[PDB]
Amino acid sequence: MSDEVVLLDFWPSPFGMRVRIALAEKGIKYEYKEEDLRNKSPLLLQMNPVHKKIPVLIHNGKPICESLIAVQYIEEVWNDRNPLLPSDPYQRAQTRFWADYVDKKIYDLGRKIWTSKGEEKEAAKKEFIEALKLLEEQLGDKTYFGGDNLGFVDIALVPFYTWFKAYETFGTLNIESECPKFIAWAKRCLQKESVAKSLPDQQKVYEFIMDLRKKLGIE
Amino acid sequence: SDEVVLLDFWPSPFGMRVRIALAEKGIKYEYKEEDLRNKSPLLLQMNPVHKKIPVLIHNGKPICESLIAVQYIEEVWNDRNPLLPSDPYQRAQTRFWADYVDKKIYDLGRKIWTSKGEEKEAAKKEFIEALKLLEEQLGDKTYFGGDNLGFVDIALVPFYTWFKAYETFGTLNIESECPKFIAWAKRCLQKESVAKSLPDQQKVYEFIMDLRKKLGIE
Ligand SMILES: N[C@@H](CCC(=O)N[C@@H](CS)C(=O)NCC(=O)O)C(=O)O
Ligand SMILES: N[C@@H](CCC(=O)N[C@@H](CS)C(=O)NCC(=O)O)C(=O)O
Repeated sequence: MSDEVVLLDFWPSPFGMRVRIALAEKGIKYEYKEEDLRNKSPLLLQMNPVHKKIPVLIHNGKPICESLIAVQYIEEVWNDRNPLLPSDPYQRAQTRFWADYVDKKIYDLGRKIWTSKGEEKEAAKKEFIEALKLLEEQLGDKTYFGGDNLGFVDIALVPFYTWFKAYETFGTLNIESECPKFIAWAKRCLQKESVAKSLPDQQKVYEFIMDLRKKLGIE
Repeated sequence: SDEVVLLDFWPSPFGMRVRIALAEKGIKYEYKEEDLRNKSPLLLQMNPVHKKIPVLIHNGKPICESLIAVQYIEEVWNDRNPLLPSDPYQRAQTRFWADYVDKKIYDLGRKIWTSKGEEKEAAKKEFIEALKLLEEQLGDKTYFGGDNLGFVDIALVPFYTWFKAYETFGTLNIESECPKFIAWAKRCLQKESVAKSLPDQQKVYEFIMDLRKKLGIE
């Protein structure tokens, strides 16, 4: 346990939650540090000069930025137990692909859903559900995306669950009707301690988004 | 006796990445040109979710997204010519800067030759900032990879072939702002793996000019 591990994060961030899940799942004890992104710390600005974003994993004093890159780092350094990625190069390529798909789609469509109006919002909604269906489809059978254990794609994707209430309310939308197997999988993930301890409740996230929409618009 | 096929489109920076990576590893492969305005049935089957090139098809199985396909190449032909560092922290950083390229270069690039106002002026600003950031992250080591071509060189140098177009349409001069950058690009172009893979800037400019007019852009 001699290693020093610090996580710069902000509690409702799905990207931060990824790293939270990955550390828990590996059994890595760490110091969590909360950032106020409207007043970023000098430490965060020094550790992430390029993007000035969280999460930032700091390991023995050295920063690793971009959540999924941090998750692969965690995987490659603490690789003695609990593989979060397949060892077959082709299967690994594919879990990289779907994790990447999550990065491309979910947060951005998501943000469009709760910020935009009219057809822009209407289009964001359709794409959002297609994206989830594709993911749902790739899950198919399997307990988790990673097969029998939590994997890279579960880690990448399940934090967004905590944002679903906000999507649904501001989006005028219902994911469980459209993608029942999806919501089932999320719920299975929430039974794993590494996930439950890492994710905030949808309600707290909703309120966060609500305070954030008012500080912007439309309502 | 591996079968290797590359679905690609000649002026694609993303395709060039895979082109360079295969050359570096000495992998013999079949190149296959796609008309992105009439995508083949094969491409639609191999890349159903994004419907884009490049697609690396290895023993019949597809790998989509260029830098993912480069890591695949690296991990499978791991026998020699390492394209990524072996150290986890260094590999993380290499991944970070390749990601940085993916985030910035192509998109600012497109804004530069499509957008109009001080949107264009903004794009031009960010574009040069990005090149600067990459520049100072470059040594001088000979390459981003150190003494050899690495992941970030592969990720980045294809966009060189787009520089003439960026400059002529952006009203811009990269070698002014970033001479160390342009010098590196030129060192890269001396590697034969880079040279076979990249078309000429003129060829690309002409592509973008015909593409630019067949868009509504004046
Ligand atoms: N690509 C990044 C995205 C991280 C991100 O967007 N973090 C947000 C919080 S949800 C942030 O730090 N925004 C900071 C600022 O631009 O306000 C991840 O995978 O690490
Ligand atoms: N993220 C992708 C982007 C690839 C991409 O954008 N390829 C282009 C050519 S420049 C394409 O296929 N565009 C297809 C479109 O016309 O639908 C890469 O790393 O593989």
